[PDB]
Amino acid sequence: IKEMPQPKTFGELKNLPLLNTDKPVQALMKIADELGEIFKFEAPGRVTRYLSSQRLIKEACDESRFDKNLSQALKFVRDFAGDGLATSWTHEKNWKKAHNILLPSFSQQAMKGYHAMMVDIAVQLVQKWERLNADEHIEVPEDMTRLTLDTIGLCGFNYRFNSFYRDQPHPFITSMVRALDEAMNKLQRANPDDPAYDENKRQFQEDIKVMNDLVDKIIADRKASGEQSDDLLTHMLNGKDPETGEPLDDENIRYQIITFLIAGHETTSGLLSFALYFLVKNPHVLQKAAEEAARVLVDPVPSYKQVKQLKYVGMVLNEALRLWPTAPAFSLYAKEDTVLGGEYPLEKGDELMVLIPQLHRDKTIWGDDVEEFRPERFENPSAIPQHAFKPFGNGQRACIGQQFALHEATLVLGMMLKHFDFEDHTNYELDIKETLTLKPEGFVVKAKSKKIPL
Ligand code: HEM
Ligand SMILES: CCCCCCCN1CCC[C@H]1C(=O)N[C@@H](Cc1ccccc1)C(=O)O
Ligand SMILES: C=Cc1ccccc1
Ligand SMILES: [Cl-]
Repeated sequence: IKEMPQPKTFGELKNLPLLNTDKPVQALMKIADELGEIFKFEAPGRVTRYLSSQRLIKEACDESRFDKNLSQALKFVRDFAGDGLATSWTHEKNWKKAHNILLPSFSQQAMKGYHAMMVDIAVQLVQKWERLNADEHIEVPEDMTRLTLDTIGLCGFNYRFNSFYRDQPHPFITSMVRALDEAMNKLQRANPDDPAYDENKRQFQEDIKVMNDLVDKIIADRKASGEQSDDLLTHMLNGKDPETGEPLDDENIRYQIITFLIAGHETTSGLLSFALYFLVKNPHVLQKAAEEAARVLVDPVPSYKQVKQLKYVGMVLNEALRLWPTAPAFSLYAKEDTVLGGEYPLEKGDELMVLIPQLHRDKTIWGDDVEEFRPERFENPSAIPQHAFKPFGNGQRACIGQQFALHEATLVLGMMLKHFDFEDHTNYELDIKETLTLKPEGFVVKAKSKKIPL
């Protein structure tokens, strides 16, 4: 039995002030570099343990011993995502019911049905960049967020946010972004009942109303028309859980759409932004990926089967997820008393945080070149030990969107590499903004068209 390390304390505030920063996940990564594979973190009225090693995370991923916990972050998001899949407890009826109904709509086979709608938004991105004037630049995370939000809107509930027609986002997106900001800001808000925050609370309730009104109206419109589309909303309206025999109620369908819209906006855009960042910083890797894109994408419009053929592009995306997993942590609780790693006794209910960027820097797994961007380290994935690579979470509570995110990102990155050469014209210094997720901030490039028609 070992006593685990703990970072510096602030008297009665314990460790809490360490997270009073715009970059708290990056702060925790530096603490993990100093303290190692596990450290205790205390705040008034709570304790958790941050895990960074594959040795310990492999055990945390044992669903017989640990289940998904709602982090305080997810509990605050639950005020607008409700009992949607990501903010529900495993033991809530609506978790397994929505899981059973939606799993077949998110399978690799299901991606064939979304492919045409994904191509529609991907072509809008390519056309935007084709239409820039000489020496104009691209705002990378901005355009990747326009694309990923519009893709899940069109695939989620056949709704066009038309983000490529705008400087200022659709009002729904303004409200969702401000609600996500309020949720994450509340993690570091001392005295949340101070009248100073009456405006924040009023604004939060207004933003919840904007999101619910749009989504509830589209659900009501669809039910009335009886229209059948190639979309998640159609699948959720037609679906019955084989176990309970029940469909989802309209309120839960709304929470699933809001959940999907948060994911589209926050996750996939970050992955594409980090992937392009790593490609422009590693020109030999960019060349190899561009050669594959040219070899495989032989038609004006990529096909579903061509996207599956972009093997090296898939490896580039996995290597971007390794270094900067855009959903950077998940939380677990001990189902029963148990000993972690032969060393750390835990009581039933004790919480763990998995610090995914640190797991992905475990030199015992990846070797001494762990900070290098080397997609080829994914060439022989059977050689990777269990639970070493966790950008999509764990077990039955893993990302339902994984096939959707990777299909969209592979299609889009493949088209970007087919159609343009890229220049890091500012020699951009990586600056990672933290919202629900991690994204480059201020990342800009210049594209030079290869003048290949669509
Ligand atoms: C349109 C894209 C996406 C959608 C619709 C989506 C949707 C979801 C949903 C519904 C869940 C909850 C699953 C459940 O517990 O039953 C989830 C979990 C998760 N997703 Fe995704 N996701 C997407 C993209 C991504 C991407 C690109 C990443 C990472 C780069 C990501 C990382 C995760 C992680 C880490 C979890 C587990 C969270 C936890 O354990 O607390 N997601 N996603
Ligand atoms: C998709 C990613 C969602 C979760 C990412 C977590 C993102 N947090 C943002 C701050 C650090 C990180 C985290 O470790 N927070 C924990 C612990 C915690 C609870 C209360 C206040 C501060 C921290 C939590 O939210 O419970
Ligand atoms: C709605 C919140 C959420 C959280 C983690 C992954 C995907 C969605
Ligand atoms: Cl102290």
